Amino acid sequence: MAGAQDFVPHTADLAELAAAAGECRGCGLYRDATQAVFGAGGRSARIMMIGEQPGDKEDLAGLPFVGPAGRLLDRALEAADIDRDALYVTNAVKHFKFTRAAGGKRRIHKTPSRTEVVACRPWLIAEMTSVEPDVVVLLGATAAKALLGNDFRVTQHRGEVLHVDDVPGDPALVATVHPSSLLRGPKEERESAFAGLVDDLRVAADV
Ligand SMILES: O=c1cc[nH]c(=O)[nH]1
Ligand code: SF4
Repeated sequence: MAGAQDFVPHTADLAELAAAAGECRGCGLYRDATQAVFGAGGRSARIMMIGEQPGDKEDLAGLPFVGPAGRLLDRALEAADIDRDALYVTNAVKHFKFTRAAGGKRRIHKTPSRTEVVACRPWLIAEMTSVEPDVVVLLGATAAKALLGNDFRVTQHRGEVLHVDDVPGDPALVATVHPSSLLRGPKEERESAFAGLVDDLRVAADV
């Protein structure tokens, strides 16, 4: 598949890239979503962070990581002494994939297929080309697999500094737990997992 490639313009300007993502039809996810959600921040960023996809909040705000997972993430960044205004924050897939359940308090996100990730990956390539980050934080399974391969296991490479040639700039790559995984479950387990997120964020910051 060609995917998003036909829709990515020959430019490194983020505002231009964001606009053209708004017209992307490189998989079927544009149809039900409200709008594309491009990355936030600037091309001076040293650290890029990539999540899975916009959720419910993000689909309507037009910005990444503005819901509960994003508030958790801010708490982690803060403890790692990282200013979020200095990052470029984005997602592997740029349109919200979702459903609704009866009695639901919100739209429930559905995991992008590997095919959708590969379809949308040209946007990530363009973002990386535009920003030239020194390090990329891969937030959770989908984002990590997008760069590291569909077989990659986030849980097994926590806190490791990774590199593949496959990527623009040969930044270091640090794969970590998705902040939404820390929202729920037993208290000791959340707190432990949170401490590891802070650690992995510091690994990325010290590259
Ligand atoms: O931006 C976001 C928000 C929630 N979950 C993600 O993966 N990315
Ligand atoms: S999800 Fe990515 S590839 Fe699919 S339509 Fe939206 S922007 Fe294009």
